Amino acid sequence: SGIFRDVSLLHKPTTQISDFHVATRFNDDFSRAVLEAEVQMCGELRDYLRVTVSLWQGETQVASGTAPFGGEIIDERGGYADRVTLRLNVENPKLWSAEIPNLYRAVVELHTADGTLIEAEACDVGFREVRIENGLLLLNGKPLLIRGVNRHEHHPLHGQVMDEQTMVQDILLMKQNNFNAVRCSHYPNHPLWYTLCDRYGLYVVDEANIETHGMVPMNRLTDDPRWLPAMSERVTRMVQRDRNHPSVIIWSLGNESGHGANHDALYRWIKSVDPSRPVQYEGGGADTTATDIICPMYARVDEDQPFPAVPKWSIKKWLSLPGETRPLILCEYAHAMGNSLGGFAKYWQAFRQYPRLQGGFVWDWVDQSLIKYDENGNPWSAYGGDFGDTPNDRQFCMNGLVFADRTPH
Amino acid sequence: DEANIETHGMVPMNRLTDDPRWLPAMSERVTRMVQRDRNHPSVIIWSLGNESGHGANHDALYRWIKSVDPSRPVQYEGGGADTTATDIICPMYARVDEDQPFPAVPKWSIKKWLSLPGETRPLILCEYAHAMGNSLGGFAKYWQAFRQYPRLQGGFVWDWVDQSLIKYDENGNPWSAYGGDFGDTPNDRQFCMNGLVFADRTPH
Ligand SMILES: [K+]
Ligand SMILES: [K+]
Ligand SMILES: [K+]
Ligand SMILES: [K+]
Ligand SMILES: [Mg+2]
Repeated sequence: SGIFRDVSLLHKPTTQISDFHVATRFNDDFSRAVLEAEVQMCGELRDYLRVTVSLWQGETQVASGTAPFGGEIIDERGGYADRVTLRLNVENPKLWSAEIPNLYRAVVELHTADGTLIEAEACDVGFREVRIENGLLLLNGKPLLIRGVNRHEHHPLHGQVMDEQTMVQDILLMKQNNFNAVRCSHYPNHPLWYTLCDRYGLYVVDEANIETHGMVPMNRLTDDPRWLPAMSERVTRMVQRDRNHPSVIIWSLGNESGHGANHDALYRWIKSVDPSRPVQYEGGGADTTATDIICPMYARVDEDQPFPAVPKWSIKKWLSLPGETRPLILCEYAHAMGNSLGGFAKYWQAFRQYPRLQGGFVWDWVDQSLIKYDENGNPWSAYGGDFGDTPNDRQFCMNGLVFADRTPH
Repeated sequence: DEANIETHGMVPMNRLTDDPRWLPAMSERVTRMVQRDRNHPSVIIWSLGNESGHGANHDALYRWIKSVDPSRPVQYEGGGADTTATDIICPMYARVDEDQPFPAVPKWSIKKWLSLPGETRPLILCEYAHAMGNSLGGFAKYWQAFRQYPRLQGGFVWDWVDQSLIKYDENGNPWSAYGGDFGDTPNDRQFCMNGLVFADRTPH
């Protein structure tokens, strides 16, 4: 517990940019794009106000649009007088992927018609399209093969406080070890993580901070409408924060919370507000109406595990169940606890052979061991129970491909 | 029940079945079969013939049967076993786990085939487990797959009975003969014997 991420003060004008959303849509061969930026303000509207959105490729301005406030009519009462949407044509855009993380810079200026800046906000923009078509997850029209890992935010001295050096260490080691993707198990991460993933190139599953695993049954809260409001803010406030990062390619509704009607409501809410990214969620059997991707945890390659209600089929068999058409990407597989990863090659051979097996996220990146000191002041790696915590789950906190200090297993 | 249409030795295999010249002759092979046999409850599927590539004549006759008799699926394996002229993915000699990625007409692993992007049909092999001589090695691998995968709905072994013929030696004693034993040439020798049973119905 505690105040474990940054604290800041931000001084904005009273007439201010209060939100902006950046979308990029493409023609059939990605030779042309439109960047559409919706910009919202708070404060006092004045007829001399304007917004300009400009797009930069390094030091060169490649596109720009300027308009006064006042959006299109949307219903019988008019439109948003406090919004405007800029549309920028971009010819032959450099496309973003984990392979080549090409980025542009978008600068959003709130200014006056005669040239005075009120304030500016900005983001890195990666031109890429994510869509599911004919059962395949496509990035810029090509089917992804996710070499993923789940990564919790953990440091053996600082607990759950993340810092730039440790983030960078982790991304370098991930890419050096042929990972291209990370799942934010199981919550939104420190804001710097997405900047780093945008710039170094990793595909990100951004996951709402909702896990109710110890309820019986697992969906007791997520099926209860009285919990829809609290759940809703965990999803909606994540999308409002992170929706402009190109590295985020998939939203997840949380983890191990069964499947309840609140899931279906929030699945639909994201699909409404952001059609640019698939939504996944594994709870309730991994192939429910709240997920665009079959996303099981620890389904095996050839062996079925036919549990009541929530079976984990062989991933090869799952793809072809009667009526099923979705891609399958394991949200967790290959549990790397202690001396493990036996069988890892069997997954990769299947992922290469079956178009719709589009990979998975290993569980997990780093052991959650914590440093304690003995009588002599010498450090040692501690696990569950070592702090007098009880009940505890002992060494199950260490499931990493690397030790807590980032040494490889 | 399968129409008497096979043009395997054409090059390419569909040279006649894509030729509207040959649409009349093929049409009567299909239509006169359905007119004869459509009251039999044992017929559950119609087939448009065998090893004749995939031609437009197949698509015309597929839809003729779908129109006249909605009570039975139509299948046909030619042209890669999963064309627009078949309601059932019906490959011949597709293997259980191993792909054979032939150009144009690949034989995928049957487990892979079911889940190719956009595919939803059942798969029943029109021919599998070629029982020539000392064979049926790997038979159990098919059955384990058929039982594990709902949409792998089985197959037809190739085939029931050896096509050996009886000849008589200089003493009048009978012996089983195969391709070329009648002075027939060119011939394909013992390939005519692929059965689970010998020609006299003794089991292999
Ligand atoms: K694949
Ligand atoms: K664990
Ligand atoms: K079956
Ligand atoms: K033969
Ligand atoms: Mg300017």
